[PDB]
Amino acid sequence: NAESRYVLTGRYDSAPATDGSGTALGWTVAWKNNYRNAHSATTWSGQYVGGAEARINTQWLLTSGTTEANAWKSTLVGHDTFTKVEAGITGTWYNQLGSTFIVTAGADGALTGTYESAVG
Amino acid sequence: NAESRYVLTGRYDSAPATDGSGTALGWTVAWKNNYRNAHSATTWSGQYVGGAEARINTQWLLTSGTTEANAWKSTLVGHDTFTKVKPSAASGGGSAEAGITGTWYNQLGSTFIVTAGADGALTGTYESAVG
Amino acid sequence: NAESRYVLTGRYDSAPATDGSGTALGWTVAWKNNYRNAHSATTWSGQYVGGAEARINTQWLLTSGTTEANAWKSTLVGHDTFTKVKSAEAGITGTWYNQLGSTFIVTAGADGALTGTYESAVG
Amino acid sequence: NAESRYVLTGRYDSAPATDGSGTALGWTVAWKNNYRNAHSATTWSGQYVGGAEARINTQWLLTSGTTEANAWKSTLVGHDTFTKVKAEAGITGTWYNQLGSTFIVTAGADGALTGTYESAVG
Ligand SMILES: O=C(O)CCCC[C@@H]1SC[C@@H]2NC(=O)N[C@@H]21
Ligand SMILES: O=C(O)CCCC[C@@H]1SC[C@@H]2NC(=O)N[C@@H]21
Ligand SMILES: O=C(O)CCCC[C@@H]1SC[C@@H]2NC(=O)N[C@@H]21
Ligand SMILES: O=C(O)CCCC[C@@H]1SC[C@@H]2NC(=O)N[C@@H]21
Repeated sequence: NAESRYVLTGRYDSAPATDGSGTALGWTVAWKNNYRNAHSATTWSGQYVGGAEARINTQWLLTSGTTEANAWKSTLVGHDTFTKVEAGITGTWYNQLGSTFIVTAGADGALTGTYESAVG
Repeated sequence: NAESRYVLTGRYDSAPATDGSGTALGWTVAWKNNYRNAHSATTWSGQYVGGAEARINTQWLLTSGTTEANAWKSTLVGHDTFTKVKPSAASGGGSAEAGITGTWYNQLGSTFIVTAGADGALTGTYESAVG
Repeated sequence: NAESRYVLTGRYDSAPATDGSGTALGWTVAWKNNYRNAHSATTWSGQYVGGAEARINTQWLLTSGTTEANAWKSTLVGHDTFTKVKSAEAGITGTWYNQLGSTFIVTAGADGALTGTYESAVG
Repeated sequence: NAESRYVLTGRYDSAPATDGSGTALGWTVAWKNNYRNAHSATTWSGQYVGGAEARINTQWLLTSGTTEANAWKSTLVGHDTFTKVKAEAGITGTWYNQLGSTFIVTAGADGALTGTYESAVG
């Protein structure tokens, strides 16, 4: 449903190394849509690993808007692994929590799509 | 200094709480441009606070493309604080869109040029003083 | 072998909640022993989760000594999950392995201490 | 004030490089004492940088005990910078961070850190 989806934008290395390395990428979701606002934003940073068991392996930082007095506890950290179900990255991915990451990788390095979190 | 400029894109909370809280935001740079490619990407996550000396306080994650055997050491973590220079150091009387929008510098001397849009987008250019 | 063993010390919550929650803990290794010195230290922060397949799930920060010009790239971050080889005190006490093949030997004491030895498969 | 202090233990590089690099260290506090229990633990990882304005610069991870369903939101991250009141002798003493929290530490000759922590926030 519309209510559960949030806009994402990011960037990826559109000319990765050819030495066996992964493809670096990152993206952001701000947790506001027309339905809800959690006053927070998550960024995922990680890499795409191609081949027989393709994955996007990430670490993330989730910052909430806080008063100055609460800033010390503004940021959560964690790690999400995505499995699928430029060409490599583009498609629909799910993580270990059941969240859905729908993304288009542009030839130029853009990532654009939607994120639906299974948790809140 | 074209060789040292990179595209950025991100998101922010375009309707922040009115309980005195900051405004959550984040953005990404992939470290490839038409001249150079570090095979890496940084994301910054943090919050904007307006006022007399506008500030964006962030933590960041810098992931390099690695082999699977080196993946354990793929990700650096750190923290940058940005202060505003253009159009001024102050948020200047406008909301989070206007307060965020402009040119900023961090403690390393890197330059963050950003335009914040009414429906949550951040679009700009980043230049790093280190790397 | 000896060359790859390092002293570890840490703390845990010796009176965790009895509401389905895990048990908070953390520990430190400085990567100096009598055979080598990497001029760095890792801390692991996480929780012990009990049951038929007990787990210690952690995130870590590995800081190297750097010059001030390189301090921006001093700290790696990552995550290790430990499973046990062969109360929270008894739960944590023993020998553990992570997804890298590293070995974690620890005694958790009634007063909240963690004392042991770490061997890294990649460090 | 016993009621506001928590036991810490950690390790540090007791033979750092002599090339101007800082001294790596880390420590842990479990947030349980005889008076209070937050069911959480913080680890600080960082480096001591000596000189006339010595500092211990850290990043930290604060993990709370959670149910499995809440584990995704178990761990806070941040950064504290410590200044010393008035590298073994370097580290040993009393330090305060930007929040006014107090870090009291003895550095042992072979790499141990032992002391107390008091947080000005909670
Ligand atoms: O609670 C909030 O402030 C907004 C929702 C955050 C959901 C987080 S983002 C990191 C993690 N991975 C997911 O798929 N969901 C959670
Ligand atoms: O070395 C790389 O892989 C690319 C350059 C990274 C520069 C980093 S991003 C985090 C920190 N903040 C800056 O302004 N620059 C450094
Ligand atoms: O390279 C170094 O500076 C020291 C060795 C570090 C090994 C790290 S600690 C985090 C991760 N978990 C392990 O078991 N090994 C690596
Ligand atoms: O809230 C808790 O779970 C226990 C107190 C945590 C206080 C934290 S530790 C990191 C940061 N630095 C401080 O000096 N205090 C806060």
